[PDB]
Amino acid sequence: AQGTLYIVSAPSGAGKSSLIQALLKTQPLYDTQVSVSHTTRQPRPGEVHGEHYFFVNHDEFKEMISRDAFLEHAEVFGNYYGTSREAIEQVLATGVDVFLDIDWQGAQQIRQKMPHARSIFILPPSKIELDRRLRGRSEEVIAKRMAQAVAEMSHYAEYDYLIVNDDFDTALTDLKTIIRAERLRMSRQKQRHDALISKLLAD
Amino acid sequence: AQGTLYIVSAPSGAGKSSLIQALLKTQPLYDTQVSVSHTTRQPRPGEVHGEHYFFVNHDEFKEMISRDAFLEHAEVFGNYYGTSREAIEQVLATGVDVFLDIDWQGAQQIRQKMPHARSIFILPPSKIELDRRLRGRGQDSEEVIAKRMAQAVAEMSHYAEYDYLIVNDDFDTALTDLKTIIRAERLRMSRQKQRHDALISKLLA
Amino acid sequence: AQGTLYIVSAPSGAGKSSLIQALLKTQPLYDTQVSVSHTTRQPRPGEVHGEHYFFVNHDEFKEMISRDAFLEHAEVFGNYYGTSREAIEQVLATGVDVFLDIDWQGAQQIRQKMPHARSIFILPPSKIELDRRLRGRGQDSEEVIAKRMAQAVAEMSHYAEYDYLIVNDDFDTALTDLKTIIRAERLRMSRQKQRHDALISKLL
Amino acid sequence: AQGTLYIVSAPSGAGKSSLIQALLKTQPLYDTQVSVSHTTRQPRPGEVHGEHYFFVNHDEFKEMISRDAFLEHAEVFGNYYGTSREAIEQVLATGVDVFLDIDWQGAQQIRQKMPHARSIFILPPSKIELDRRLRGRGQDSEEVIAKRMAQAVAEMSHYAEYDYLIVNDDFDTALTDLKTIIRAERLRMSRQKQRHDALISKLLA
Amino acid sequence: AQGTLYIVSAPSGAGKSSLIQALLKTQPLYDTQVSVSHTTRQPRPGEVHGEHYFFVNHDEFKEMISRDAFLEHAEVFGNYYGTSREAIEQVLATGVDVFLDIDWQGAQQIRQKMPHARSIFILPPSKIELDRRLRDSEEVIAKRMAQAVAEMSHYAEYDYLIVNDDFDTALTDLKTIIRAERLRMSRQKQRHDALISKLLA
Amino acid sequence: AQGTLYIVSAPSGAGKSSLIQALLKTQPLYDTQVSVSHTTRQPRPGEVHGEHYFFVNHDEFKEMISRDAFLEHAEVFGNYYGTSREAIEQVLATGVDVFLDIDWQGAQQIRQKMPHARSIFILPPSKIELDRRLRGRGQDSEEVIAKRMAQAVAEMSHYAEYDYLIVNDDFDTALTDLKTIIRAERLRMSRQKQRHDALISKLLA
Ligand SMILES: Nc1nc2c(ncn2CO[C@@H](CO)COP(=O)(O)O)c(=O)[nH]1
Ligand SMILES: Nc1nc2c(ncn2CO[C@@H](CO)COP(=O)(O)O)c(=O)[nH]1
Ligand SMILES: Nc1nc2c(ncn2CO[C@@H](CO)COP(=O)(O)O)c(=O)[nH]1
Ligand SMILES: Nc1nc2c(ncn2CO[C@@H](CO)COP(=O)(O)O)c(=O)[nH]1
Repeated sequence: AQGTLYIVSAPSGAGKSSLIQALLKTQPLYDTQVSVSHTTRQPRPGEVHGEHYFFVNHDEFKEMISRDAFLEHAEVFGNYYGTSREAIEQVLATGVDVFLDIDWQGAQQIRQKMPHARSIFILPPSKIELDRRLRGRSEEVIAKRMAQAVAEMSHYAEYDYLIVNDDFDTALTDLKTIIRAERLRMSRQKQRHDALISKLLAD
Repeated sequence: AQGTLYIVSAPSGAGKSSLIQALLKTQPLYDTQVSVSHTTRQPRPGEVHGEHYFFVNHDEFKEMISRDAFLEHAEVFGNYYGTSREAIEQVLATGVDVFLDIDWQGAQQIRQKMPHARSIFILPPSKIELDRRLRGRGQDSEEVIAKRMAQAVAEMSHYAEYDYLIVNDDFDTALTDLKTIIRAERLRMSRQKQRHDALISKLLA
Repeated sequence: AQGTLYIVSAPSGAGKSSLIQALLKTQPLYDTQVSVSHTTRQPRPGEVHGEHYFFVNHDEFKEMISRDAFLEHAEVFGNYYGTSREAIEQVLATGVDVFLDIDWQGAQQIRQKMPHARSIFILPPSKIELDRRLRGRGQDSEEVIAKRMAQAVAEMSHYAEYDYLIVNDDFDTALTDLKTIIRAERLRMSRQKQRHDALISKLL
Repeated sequence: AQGTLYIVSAPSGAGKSSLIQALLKTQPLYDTQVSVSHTTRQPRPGEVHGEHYFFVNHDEFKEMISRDAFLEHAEVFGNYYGTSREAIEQVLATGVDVFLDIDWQGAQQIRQKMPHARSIFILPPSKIELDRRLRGRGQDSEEVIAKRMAQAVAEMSHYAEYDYLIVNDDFDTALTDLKTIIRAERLRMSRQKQRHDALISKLLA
Repeated sequence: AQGTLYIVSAPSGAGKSSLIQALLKTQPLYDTQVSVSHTTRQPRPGEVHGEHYFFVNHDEFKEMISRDAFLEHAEVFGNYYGTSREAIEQVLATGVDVFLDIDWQGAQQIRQKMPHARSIFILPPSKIELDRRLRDSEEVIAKRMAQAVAEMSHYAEYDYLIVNDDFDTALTDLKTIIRAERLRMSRQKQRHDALISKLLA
Repeated sequence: AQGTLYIVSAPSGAGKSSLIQALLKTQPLYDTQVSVSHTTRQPRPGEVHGEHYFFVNHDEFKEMISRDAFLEHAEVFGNYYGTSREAIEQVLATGVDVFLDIDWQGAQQIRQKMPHARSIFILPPSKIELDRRLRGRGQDSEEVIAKRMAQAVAEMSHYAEYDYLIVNDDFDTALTDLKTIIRAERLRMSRQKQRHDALISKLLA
């Protein structure tokens, strides 16, 4: 029962991170999972293969790049990161919804190799708030992060849904809503309620 | 800017009626509205022009039929009933969402003249429940029931023609599913881009 | 299948009235309805036969008393009020839940004639609040209040006779407790076995 | 001065597990706690006596069987498992509600030595969904599945023996149904009469 | 035995009207009522003295104006409308919360004589939305929009500010302000007198 | 942006602990955080400086006491514990709301150096329930209970000193009351005027 793939993107300081987290805490694994990426970097203390990432050796990662195994990948200051098309494809095949957290670039790539995916973009409520959230806990470092954020936000129009994260809860509800709504699509419902519809039409 | 048009259909005994009602009680007029039909029949005690129907004289109704003013119409045992395409189009123009309650036939026609509209189909949770709900107050000839049940099955055959399917098992849950479809659509990019024009402007500098 | 009959009682000033009202505004007629009583009094402006009451003439009401047609009845300062047993029985038969608002006396009678009914009692959160609520618009003689307060204490004495007890401190919470009692009962095996006949069949 | 004991059972693939978990995350320990069984098997890495199980030696377990100390017990491929009538009686004695996750067999035993317990049965929404959930991660032999599916159908046969039936279609709704059953029971007269002793006193005076 | 008085103001097109309505539909009369105004106009079919309005004769209404009995009043195309200072004062005395819908001017006046008033200001989510909701001749609109901006200038004078983006959320914010106030110590100390007594004994 | 400081106090057995916990699980860090105290005691296994406490040496702690660096402090059987005026002040400066769990004494001190802070007091629903909750697992000498119950009554005497009073009858409702107090405060004009600077600007131009 082909599940849906959600590409979620947002400039640092909108909650993209937290929201997806919160969403999964109220969703059974047979309903919603998060996408798991492949990486060549050493797992940190506490991490675990299969959950956080799919830790593979540098050569394995390359063997894959060659055979077009990744839906998207990129080398980030040292190591490689990638979204195995077979990994996300397998789970979606079991009727599970998958959430993929990526930047606008990877978004475009995935959205290209997979037109059925839905994409959600989260935005901060105002520039002051974006600023405040970014400053988190040098005026020079901030100015850079703020700029990187504006860059990211430029691609907002490329997405399917737009969530403005003013108040966290409301935002988490908007997210939950997008999911639920999609699950109410005819293709999906026709599948889920096969038995019921059969009975109803048959005398 | 442009609001969405929702075509809602369901066999008698699924709540199509009640659900739309309940939905509007929690929605301001600048957000959501039920469509209002044009009729030639005399208003009953308590009704009011503009709310329940658009009461017009037999000739006015005909003048409209001619100028293709109706999105759909039909003569039911005596009088004429119609959904003015103007009356809708205009309100969609003010950014309001419009709910149109119609049978599968009219659904197809509208879905034809306005291929932007979204359509929702409501279904009963089981045959026993559909039956129970249909039997209503519980005082009808086994003969009348058998007919209504048949008319319902006919209606349900077209379920696959719709965009969304809601299974009305528990009323509340169903009213939430409905509310959800609406809210979700309002989160579409085209819509959000419009609503938050000012914000996005500021953000991009 | 067979719906449940809820006998709801409470001393004036706990919200028994409002709560049942609020409950029905969020419930379709094929799941929960309120019980409609018979009365001989003239309908007031706005009322309507079939919804608020079953307005019958003084003689019709008596013809019924004789044939043990009422589940309970009583003559209140002038007119007669009654709960047609044929009426509540026909409705429960369609799987609808019926709410009957009555005093402790009528409660006992119905609970007698229909041991399958569930009963809920609503109480005020404190004596001060009961008092406050009773004083209503704050325009009554200290004498009238003292009487109403007494009538209330009388009523509350029978609380232990009921199945569920709801303490109406905050309205919403109370309306949720009510809703909860209903929903829970609907989750009983007998009920669920019926509702999901088809599903269980397929599963086994 | 008296809590309720909830026997919860369900075929693998309905969420019985998850639901009880979720329920406890929103319930203080003086309100709701889980049951703790007695077992003779060696504790696994990470387990701890008093929380997961009450690890006792093979002879201790037998000494109890004799003195009718268990509400129910059974020997499962090697070791003994049991629900101490007293261990529970203690907690229940502090006004805490206890949730006992067991199979239909154990259910019958407990339901026998404590006919004051309430029982809840959780069911999957359809056979396709039960199947889908059972297939889990999706990496098993069509042979293993066919077995687990059969074990599930067996389990579901005893559904009618229970007090409440929850159909786990949508997780949240199910978790609410569960929460509801609890809350409702807590509204019973015997319970409320206790909790609001002081208030009722004042009111009748 | 003391309720709060809520002064609610907002520029036309924020929902001030609808929100207060919606609030009362989920609130019992012994908790939160709305202010009943005095009027000289004839009651319409279905209305009733005491509930919708306080129907008084033209002279009675004047007798009051003179003795500064009204908190505010105005003559609208024919009749007089007023909010009796004594009518509110009586209901707050029964522990009921009262909602007063008024313009910024009347707000200032009430905010000056009456002990215990909280004020809430509702605002539209954006200018486009305010415009959309307001929308007639381009001439009439331009006027209503201007009257709105005037009104909004006094937002800072209020205690709470609600931004009505999505109706529901707004109705929740409103409900929240109320509930929160009811959790104030003075209030709670009263409501739970009996409980606290028992606890400390 | 300037955040609010919440002083939360309650007699043992009202849930003060649990409630604050539950509150933070549904609140992002850029909105709500908990207060980190300074202490002179040795960190236990698993603890970490910056998260659980601010572990400082006995002399450092004294150097602070002198310069009125603490909002409140007290020496508990051996070591010193304190709430740094600057630790809180810093975060509050980033627009985050801070929750401080303390006894009535420390409450008074903080409320005195920061008269802007809001204070919330949680109470048990009745004496029986307070008792029941205090008795905990139910394994304490009638002597130990009588003491804890007395310490609780002492604590509750200062309830009137607080801003908000929450009666923890049912956990959920209580957690909602708490959440409500927070939300409401965030709707204060000073706060809203800040958060919606941009919007108000546009609206008035
Ligand atoms: N292109 C691409 N980049 C990724 C992917 N996953 C993570 N990244 C980005 O790389 C790092 C952040 O720069 C990942 O974060 P970290 O190093 O904290 O685990 C991925 O799947 N594809
Ligand atoms: N085909 C068609 N039937 C309608 C329309 N409106 C109403 N009907 C069906 O007619 C019945 C209403 O359910 C007649 O109206 P009433 O029940 O108010 O007398 C319409 O717009 N098109
Ligand atoms: N026993 C009994 N008393 C009723 C019934 N209905 C109303 N009463 C009692 O009288 C009143 C409530 O005390 C209702 O009359 P009213 O609401 O018209 O004032 C009823 O159905 N049975
Ligand atoms: N009769 C009985 N069986 C139990 C009890 N607890 C567990 N079982 C059965 O144990 C098997 C699971 O069905 C093995 O447990 P697990 O593999 O989850 O550790 C108990 O308390 N009583």
